[PDB]
Amino acid sequence: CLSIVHSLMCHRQGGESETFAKRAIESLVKKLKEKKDELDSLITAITTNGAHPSKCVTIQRTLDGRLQVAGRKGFPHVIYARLWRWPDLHKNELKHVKYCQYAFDLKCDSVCVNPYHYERVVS
Amino acid sequence: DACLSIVHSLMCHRQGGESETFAKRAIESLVKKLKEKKDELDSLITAITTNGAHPSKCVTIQRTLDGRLQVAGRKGFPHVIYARLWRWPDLHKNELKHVKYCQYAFDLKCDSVCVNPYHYERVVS
DNA sequence: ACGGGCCGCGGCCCGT
DNA sequence: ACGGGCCGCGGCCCGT
Ligand SMILES: [Cl-]
Ligand SMILES: [Cl-]
Ligand SMILES: [Zn+2]
Ligand SMILES: [Zn+2]
Repeated sequence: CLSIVHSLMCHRQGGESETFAKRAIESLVKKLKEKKDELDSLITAITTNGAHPSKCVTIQRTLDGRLQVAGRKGFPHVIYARLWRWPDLHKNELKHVKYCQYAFDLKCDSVCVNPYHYERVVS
Repeated sequence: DACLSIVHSLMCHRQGGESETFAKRAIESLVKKLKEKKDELDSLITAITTNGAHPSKCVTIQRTLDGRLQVAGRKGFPHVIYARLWRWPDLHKNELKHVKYCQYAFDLKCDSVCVNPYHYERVVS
């Protein structure tokens, strides 16, 4: 589990602190512990820079839709996209790919946080 | 809404066991849980206000995984917190024995815990 | 195996 | 909708 967190940490971008990244990754890995296929799809997607199409990586949607990490609240798909792909990401600059089944905009009970299931768009 | 008068009257019957702020936080927490349980809330007001003059109904809250309740950053058993508040300000661990009348006593290991202080009696054991 | 810590996050309510 | 601080249950680790 620690080797998984460490391997995902190696692919973070300089958007936030090392400590924020660690807490965000630990939180996500713990939720995917009982979902082997989703965890494997996350490791493969991050490690290979989304080289091949990956499966949805989902977490339970909160009542307000935001996730809190180290005292900061934000949309979960935005947090993980900022962390591994766009460190300067803000507002509504994300558009989900047609392949993504559990995209944040699709208003499902489960939210896809796979950063390679979203693409950056102009404001 | 209309909770403020209920919290205030229960506050009037607290004992000098803890701070005024701790007592309000504990009472507000309990009143909010009993908002949808009219009979249990009325039994709590009647029991506290009359110093347990007549037999009252069980006043229950949902049991937590660990069995303890947190109030203003401090953890403790819920039946102990409310018994210390309204009856025994100097109350310690293993000093409470539930009355035969009490259906949801902490020791009975139910999904619901009775926090009515007049449903427990102080012992030496 | 308790208690007694604090410690992060969801649910919560209140401010530009 | 935001961006906080808010408190508490659910976690965890520490001294007995
Ligand atoms: Cl989207
Ligand atoms: Cl008991
Ligand atoms: Zn997806
Ligand atoms: Zn009872």
